[PDB]
Amino acid sequence: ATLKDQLIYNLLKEEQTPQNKITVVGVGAVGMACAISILMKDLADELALVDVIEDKLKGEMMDLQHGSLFLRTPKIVSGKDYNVTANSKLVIITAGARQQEGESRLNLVQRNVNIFKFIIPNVVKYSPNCKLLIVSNPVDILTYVAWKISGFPKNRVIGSGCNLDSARFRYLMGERLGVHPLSCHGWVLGEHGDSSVPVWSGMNVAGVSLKTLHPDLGTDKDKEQWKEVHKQVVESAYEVIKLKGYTSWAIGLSVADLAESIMKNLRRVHPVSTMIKGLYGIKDDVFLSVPCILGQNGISDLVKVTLTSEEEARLKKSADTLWGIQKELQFH
Amino acid sequence: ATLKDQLIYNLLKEEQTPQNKITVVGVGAVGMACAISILMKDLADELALVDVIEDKLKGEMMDLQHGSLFLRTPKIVSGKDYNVTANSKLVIITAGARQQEGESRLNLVQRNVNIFKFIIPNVVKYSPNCKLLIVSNPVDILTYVAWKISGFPKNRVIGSGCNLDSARFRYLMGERLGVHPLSCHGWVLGEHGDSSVPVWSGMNVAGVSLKTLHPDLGTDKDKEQWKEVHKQVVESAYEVIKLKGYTSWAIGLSVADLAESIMKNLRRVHPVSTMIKGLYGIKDDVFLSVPCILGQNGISDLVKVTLTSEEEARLKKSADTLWGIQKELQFH
Amino acid sequence: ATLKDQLIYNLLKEEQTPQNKITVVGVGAVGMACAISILMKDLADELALVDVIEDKLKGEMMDLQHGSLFLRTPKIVSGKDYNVTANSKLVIITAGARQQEGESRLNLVQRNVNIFKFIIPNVVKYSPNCKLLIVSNPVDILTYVAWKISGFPKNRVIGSGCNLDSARFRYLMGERLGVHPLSCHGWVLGEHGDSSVPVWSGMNVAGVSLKTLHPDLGTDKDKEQWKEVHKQVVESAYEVIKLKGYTSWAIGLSVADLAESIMKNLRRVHPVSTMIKGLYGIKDDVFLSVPCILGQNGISDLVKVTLTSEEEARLKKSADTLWGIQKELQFH
Amino acid sequence: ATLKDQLIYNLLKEEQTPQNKITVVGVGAVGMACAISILMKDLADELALVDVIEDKLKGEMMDLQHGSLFLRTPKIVSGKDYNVTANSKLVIITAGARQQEGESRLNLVQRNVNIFKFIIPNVVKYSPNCKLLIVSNPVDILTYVAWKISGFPKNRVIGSGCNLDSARFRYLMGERLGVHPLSCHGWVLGEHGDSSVPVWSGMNVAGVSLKTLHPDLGTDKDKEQWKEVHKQVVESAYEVIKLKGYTSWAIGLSVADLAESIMKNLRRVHPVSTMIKGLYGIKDDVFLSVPCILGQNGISDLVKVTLTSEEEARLKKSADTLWGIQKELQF
Ligand SMILES: COc1ncc(-c2ccc3c(Nc4cccc(C(=O)O)c4)c(S(N)(=O)=O)cnc3c2)c(OC)n1
Ligand SMILES: COc1ncc(-c2ccc3c(Nc4cccc(C(=O)O)c4)c(S(N)(=O)=O)cnc3c2)c(OC)n1
Ligand SMILES: COc1ncc(-c2ccc3c(Nc4cccc(C(=O)O)c4)c(S(N)(=O)=O)cnc3c2)c(OC)n1
Ligand SMILES: COc1ncc(-c2ccc3c(Nc4cccc(C(=O)O)c4)c(S(N)(=O)=O)cnc3c2)c(OC)n1
Repeated sequence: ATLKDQLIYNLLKEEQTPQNKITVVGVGAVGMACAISILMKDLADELALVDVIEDKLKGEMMDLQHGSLFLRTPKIVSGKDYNVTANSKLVIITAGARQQEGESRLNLVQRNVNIFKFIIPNVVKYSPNCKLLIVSNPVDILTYVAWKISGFPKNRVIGSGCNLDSARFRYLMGERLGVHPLSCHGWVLGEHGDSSVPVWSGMNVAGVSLKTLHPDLGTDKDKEQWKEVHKQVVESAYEVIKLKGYTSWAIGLSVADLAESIMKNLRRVHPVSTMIKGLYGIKDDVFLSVPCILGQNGISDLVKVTLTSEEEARLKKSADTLWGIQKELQFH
Repeated sequence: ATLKDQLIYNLLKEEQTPQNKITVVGVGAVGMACAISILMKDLADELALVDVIEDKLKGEMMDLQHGSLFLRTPKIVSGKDYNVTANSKLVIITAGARQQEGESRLNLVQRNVNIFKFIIPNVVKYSPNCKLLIVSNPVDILTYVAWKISGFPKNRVIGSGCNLDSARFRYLMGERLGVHPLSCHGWVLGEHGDSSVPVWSGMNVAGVSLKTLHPDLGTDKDKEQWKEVHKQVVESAYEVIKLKGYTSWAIGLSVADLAESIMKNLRRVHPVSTMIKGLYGIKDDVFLSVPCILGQNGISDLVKVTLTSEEEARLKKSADTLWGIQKELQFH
Repeated sequence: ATLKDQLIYNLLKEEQTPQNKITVVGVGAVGMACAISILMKDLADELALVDVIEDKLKGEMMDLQHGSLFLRTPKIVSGKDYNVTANSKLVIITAGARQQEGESRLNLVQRNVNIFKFIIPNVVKYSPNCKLLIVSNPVDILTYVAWKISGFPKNRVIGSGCNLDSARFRYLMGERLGVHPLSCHGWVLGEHGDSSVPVWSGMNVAGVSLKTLHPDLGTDKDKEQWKEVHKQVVESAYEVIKLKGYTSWAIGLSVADLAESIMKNLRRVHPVSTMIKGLYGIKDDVFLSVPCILGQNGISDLVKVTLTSEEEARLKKSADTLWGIQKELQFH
Repeated sequence: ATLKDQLIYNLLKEEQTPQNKITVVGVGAVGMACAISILMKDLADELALVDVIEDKLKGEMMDLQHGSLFLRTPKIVSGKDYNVTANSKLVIITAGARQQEGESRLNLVQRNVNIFKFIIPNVVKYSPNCKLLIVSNPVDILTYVAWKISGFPKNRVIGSGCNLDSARFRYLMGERLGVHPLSCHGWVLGEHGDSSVPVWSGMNVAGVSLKTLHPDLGTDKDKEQWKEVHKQVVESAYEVIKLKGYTSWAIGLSVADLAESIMKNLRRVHPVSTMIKGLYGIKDDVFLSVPCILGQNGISDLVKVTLTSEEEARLKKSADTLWGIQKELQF
């Protein structure tokens, strides 16, 4: 006469093939920041955590599990084996190779490719219809890798791209103008990293172009040196790592926001990393960050931003560089 | 004129006194997990971080700031100087001594005393009307310590106590019964730790006493061994720490929940650590966890839970140990 | 081409199929209150409204649409035709007959049945796998009716039952005690309306039985007349209606809560109207409120509250009243 | 020993002012839509309702209170007496007179003046440091009227103005583009209603300007007739009132949104009605919607939009019009 049976009359066996499942792969600082941000935004009804560090994984699962009372996400699960990711709508990849000391860039990427050779086909094995959000760096290359390896079409392979950079850019713009980042508008596009392009033309508060008001905006002869806002944006992770060891919170919140649009089919515009063969004269299979319309089918549409000859040329060289690295990769 | 000034006409520069300020002291895993939990429950319009480790501190402030666009808490600040804590409604203390192994428990607590000797007066100096929430372990003792130093009335010196213990209990009650923990009710009370008391009489679902349904509940002769549920509660922070190195997420979510009741004046009942001289035949100046009505002035009232003789003894022995340590502390 | 085509490049013209769609039938005060509350708890990616009064339905739909910028439900539709309700996960029925002075209680029910005879098969035509949440009054009878007409299994046909009854009961308990209704616990069960049963035995705060503490709780020799609290609960709708005309807000919030559990698979326990044939010595196909576990499959399990024979007699009496009314109803 | 004696040990009370109190005046559809939206965005620890029908008031207070368990706002109060409003941080005024069939524009705003002479003094009496948010129409004038009667600094007297007009604009712009309104940007400014101004130059998505991409946009010759997006915004309340009797939900959300900025000090930029004597030729004490920075002190700063001479003219004509009415008023 077990106590559960005395208390509760069961009415229904049925399995629970879950309806709004998100999986996070990799439980480091970035991964778990993505996890807590997702849980606290009530975006998913089952969350799956996957890593190879078995004891650390289990710790992070239990710790979240213990906060269940303060959450609205009834099922939290974890494991090294990818069957715990089955039927995910969205799979967020934070996993990668850790940096070796004298290691060439290619080699770092190659070793990420070797890891993705194992992860990605396990992810598609269990969630054939999911969306892949790649966070792992270098993100515009690793999004190409997940694309190639998965074979998913381009709308369901998304890189976190410059989504965060644009966030930092707005924060900083805000703190100059004394106005909330929500009301300060501006776009960092192209390659996530040192070569990202701050589109000055597009910066506005309430539709009032900063570029028109201050024509020297973004340039050398700019006496307010607004390019330092960009320099800050690019330097930002470095300085944060220099200070606290890693970064986590910002990238967590940023990925949670991309998930919001996807999981709730919002059709919001985010600058994320997407295939752009065809656009800006770029002829290579290369992912770059461009404002995209995000929804239940991933990237459904993208926004053709008017770019200058100068800004177009930046994007083209980012692609040249990326391809140069991408064509020395080994997938077999 | 500047760009700022061609774009924005200022009507009044005028001083901000902040209106719902929360300060968090100590930016290790526990402290930051409280800070992210609070940012995401929009409980505060200003969040101040304080620690002595300046690199870590600036790093965390910058990282949170960088996700501002995704938050509705417009000012985040930090510093080693408690002037940044000014006019806080609530001050959460996670700071403490690093354990030294060898160390007697007494000496460990005395070093915490000496830290609080510096911290607590600075806090009250800058936010004389705040509520203090102590999270630092050993929490039932350190809440007494903060009270004796602050000279605040007991209603505004609150230990996080068995709030999380009780959430763990309910999560576990939950996975056994197949019901969300929000709907599983049971209270861990008394000393936060080994000696905590699981009040079986109070364990219910939909107001059905489990103890009346299965009288063996919480006894050696219990066939379903529900006593193991309490054992898992007692040992979770050990099991999680052993597995992932620290604990953070559950405590953060837990402490944000206390902060919600305080900041929004809800007068909900949480089991937190407070002065119980008088209750359950306790004669000494001891804090322990009892269900308390939390609101804008902190603890307004406490619930007189009926305990068995056995439970009342467990609790009294608890206060006797707590007093055995406290009577050996050095304040002046 | 056009502006849209110049701005936005399209990767993908899109299947549709909304993933978390909710339909509200009837756009009176109760329906719109349910709708606004659902929209503000970010529970659905598509909201569909259905009434017979065309101008009203379109005006409300437009009004909601114009707040789209402050919400997160990208698609809001309406129509006379149930084709706007396709692929709903939850269809919430508020529709019913307007009372006519001097009409018997039976003819009122029948007229409601003639409506359901049109509505229910349309709801299943287009959402064969939805859950039905009936709100229309009399709720326990009209739940049975929807159950019969739909042919759905019983787990997927739910009446709002004594859900709000117990909210009001908790609110009142709260005023008396000085404590948020969240921390006061009490269940009103059975037939929604004059014969509902306040289960004194289960009333607690912090898991302390008010009944044990105050043995006369709920009797006529009760010095504190706690019996009045239930009478307040039973009579509140009348009293609000008398003051403002209808009730709307509290019912809407109570419906949004039940959707939250269903749409998010929470498995929280709510006192809702379900089929209790086989309990409390009841052999008739009858629906009454009893505490139920709500999830993505609707009512998966239910709680067996222990009732005193007085309490058990009221449920049995209601089961006879209801059936003697139901056996007279006309459908097939 | 009561039950309460047996169950609750009580501690020495300390006193309690409410910390984030919002008052809403007038509990027709618009008042209550504002009330439920504020309740559901956890913006206050206390909500006060005030009107003149005691029955409707007590009913809406009870019906709300009954859903307390599902909310995080622990005190809801109502009454004809303005002391239920004491210590409000923000007072939202939806009260006013319905224009009657045979009634001029001058007598309407004069009746509203007289009603405001009763309400506003009472509001400042019990809550002298509040921000007033005027929602009542004709709003750009009544905002001016609240200002005059309260004697508040211009920063604490805010009119809802084109905050909803802009949101409707963005919804409609959204429908055409297949993009959510959050990501669609366009601003409606000036006198609320038929004479509002849609700033076509500022319309964008991800910072790509629509007017540069499609120079006819908003002119008549425009083959896609984008001008009708604004015309729709102008005739939306009319079209909805026609269809359901009134407008409530949209305005309610719009107002909560302004309330979120004020109550949480966000310094977000909302097109709201403010005293813009000094800009655009305007040399009169007139309130029109400009984009404004809203925080805890109300309107701290404002954005100087670059306007066409034609857009400038519409504002200036509005300002004349309004002063032409305000000068006949008597306080
Ligand atoms: C043959 O089966 C197979 N199993 C696991 C993996 C594999 C490897 C690394 C992973 C990997 N990272 C990892 C593991 C070990 C060393 C290093 C390093 O710094 O070089 C990096 C992760 S991660 N980043 O922890 O989420 C998650 N999953 C991983 C899975 C694999 O890939 C090469 N192949
Ligand atoms: C009166 O001068 C004075 N100033 C600061 C402190 C003082 C000491 C430790 C603090 C202290 N902790 C502490 C001490 C020693 C080592 C470590 C560590 O993390 O490794 C940490 C903290 S905190 N928040 O835990 O980081 C915060 N504030 C502190 C302040 C003090 O107490 C000794 N006395
Ligand atoms: C088979 O054809 C058919 N079409 C529509 C209806 C029908 C009737 C009332 C509805 C009905 N109520 C209604 C309509 C007209 C009069 C009255 C009254 O009793 O005063 C009540 C609703 S409603 N407003 O959403 O509750 C929604 N849908 C309804 C649909 C129907 O019902 C018998 N049958
Ligand atoms: C001098 O005493 C005095 N008491 C109340 C009022 C007064 C008037 C209208 C109010 C008023 N409007 C109102 C009241 C009665 C009738 C009508 C109508 O046009 O049919 C309009 C409201 S309101 N709009 O309901 O929130 C709220 N409070 C009001 C208060 C007053 O104004 C002249 N003067």
